[PDB]
Amino acid sequence: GCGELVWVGEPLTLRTAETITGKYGVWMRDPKPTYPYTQETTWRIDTVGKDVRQVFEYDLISQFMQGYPSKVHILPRPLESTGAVVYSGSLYFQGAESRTVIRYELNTETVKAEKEIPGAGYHGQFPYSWGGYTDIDLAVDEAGLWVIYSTDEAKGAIVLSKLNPENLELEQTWETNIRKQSVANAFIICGTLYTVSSYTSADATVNFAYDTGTGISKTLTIPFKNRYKYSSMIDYNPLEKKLFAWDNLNMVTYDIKLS
Ligand SMILES: [Ca+2]
Ligand code: NA
Repeated sequence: GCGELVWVGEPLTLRTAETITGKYGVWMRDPKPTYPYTQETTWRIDTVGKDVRQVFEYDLISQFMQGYPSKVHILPRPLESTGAVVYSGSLYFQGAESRTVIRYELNTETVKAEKEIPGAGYHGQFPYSWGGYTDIDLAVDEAGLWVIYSTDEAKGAIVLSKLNPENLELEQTWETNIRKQSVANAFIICGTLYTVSSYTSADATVNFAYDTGTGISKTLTIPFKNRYKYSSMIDYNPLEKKLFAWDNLNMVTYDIKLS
């Protein structure tokens, strides 16, 4: 069932990167797995550097946690930052030094669609507060695929658009009043965008909400712990109903509760 976020659990570390290449990154599972993948399949991208192309794929959670990848994909174009997601068999990622979102079908290693996010800032215009070229952040929730960004028209306030997952068309767009550069990251649960106050503090909070169904913005004070003091990626997985994050080399997951 769906509801408002009311609680976040303690971060649990599932894997720790062993080199500086993985100081920041993105790891994820597919909330709508398709053959040959399952809900155990995990993908990991270590995103430090300027030619990020390697995507580590693990058939089993045990392999993700303790072993080597079962497959490495080499993306056909370098990827930007930590905002990518996997949805219904495709990796959705942002091309380096662009506002282009790319749909890369994992089982065939084929680019199926590319879309400029209209008006979106990129490459350090509207990052989250830590920087990292985090201008464009994809998200999956119970209703499918979204993108979080900003524009000059929005004066840097978070904008979110629902995306067609097949062709990347924008279906609907909402504008919040939350300065994107003022929050550490964001994610969407049940159609509500939530933000995190700090990427360094052990005593951060989920501090704002914007409900796309009602247009209402709220403040919140839900505790959120950055166990390792540098969270570069915070996303929601609607199948597991958990937050997935990357915090200073560590791939972590948080339980949640909804009303
Ligand atoms: Ca996010
Ligand atoms: Na994302």
